[PDB]
Amino acid sequence: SMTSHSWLCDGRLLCLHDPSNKNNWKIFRECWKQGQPVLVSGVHKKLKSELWKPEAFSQEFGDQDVDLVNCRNCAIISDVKVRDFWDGFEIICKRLRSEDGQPMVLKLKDWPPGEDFRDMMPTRFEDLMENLPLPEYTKRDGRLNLASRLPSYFVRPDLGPKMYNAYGLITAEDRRVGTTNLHLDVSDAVNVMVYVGIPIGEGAHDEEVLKTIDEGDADEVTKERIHDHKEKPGALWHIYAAKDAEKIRELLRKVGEEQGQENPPDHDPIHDQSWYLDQTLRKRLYEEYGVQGWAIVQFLGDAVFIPAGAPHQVHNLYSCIKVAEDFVSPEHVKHCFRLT
Ligand SMILES: O=C(O)c1ccncc1
Ligand SMILES: [Cl-]
Ligand SMILES: [Cl-]
Ligand SMILES: [Cl-]
Ligand SMILES: [Cl-]
Ligand SMILES: [Mn+2]
Repeated sequence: SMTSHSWLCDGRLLCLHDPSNKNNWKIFRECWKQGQPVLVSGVHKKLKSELWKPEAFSQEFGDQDVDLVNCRNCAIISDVKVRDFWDGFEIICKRLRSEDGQPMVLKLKDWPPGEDFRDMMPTRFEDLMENLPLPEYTKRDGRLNLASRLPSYFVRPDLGPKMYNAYGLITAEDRRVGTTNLHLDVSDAVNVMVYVGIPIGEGAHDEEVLKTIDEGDADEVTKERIHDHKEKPGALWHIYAAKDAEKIRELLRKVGEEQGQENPPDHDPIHDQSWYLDQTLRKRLYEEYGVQGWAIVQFLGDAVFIPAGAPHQVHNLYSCIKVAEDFVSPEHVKHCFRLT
């Protein structure tokens, strides 16, 4: 039967089932006030699916100049055409290659650039903004979005949305690597998976995806979404409570020292955005510091709600297109205040 919601992460994570249910807020707000992330499924079914394909982005915008990042080693690939990224999104043998002759796992950096998303893509913008879940929190003018309502004593988010476009990580070695390293944001965000590209060429990569999710510490209810409903999984997230950030900094300072980094006792390994917590570091965080995370698999059409100040990392399993809107909820407004 259709239900309003379910739980993932053994009851620690709310999953809302209907993105346009006008009563979602009553369930949402109790979980959110406690600083938990929230998942809303089914957003893809509300969108104009033809607007969110990699072929359309290449055809319409292929001639713009951009930089990419090699996810395996962090190297910048400078001043290439945005078609060089998109045409290899799903066809492996079209990807830029590294010195070793392997097809590279790439991230498109800052595209569309800064705040130009609405000017460059006004139909996409309309399609996203009209279908975001919890609209009183997430729309630019929502009754519970304080973004446009706060003085300069608060850090206000840039006008979005932001696009996050990147290939999936492939091999056993890539299991220890991030699409996006551990970092925190001073605003709230809703991040929506609008497209998951399962490749072809080396299209027999189904089994390393299960070992990544398994070793990623994903729950049994989450593994059932693959094997029973055949939903497409895009990315593996780890998110931590805002209250645990300083314990995460102490660990990463200790591990820096152990690896002979030379860093002042004050420097911020979260703000550096230089760490991905692999199974070894996540186990050590739990055991030595008492800190437990939420391991979240974002499928096509899942919306991930990210509490302000909450450290998070993402590991794309397959090539992903996602779009995120920043907002400022009353529940978390402390995290963007500039005093005390
Ligand atoms: O690459 C992502 O998916 C991402 C980047 C930054 N914050 C959240 C998610
Ligand atoms: Cl558009
Ligand atoms: Cl709402
Ligand atoms: Cl990063
Ligand atoms: Cl908080
Ligand atoms: Mn982020």
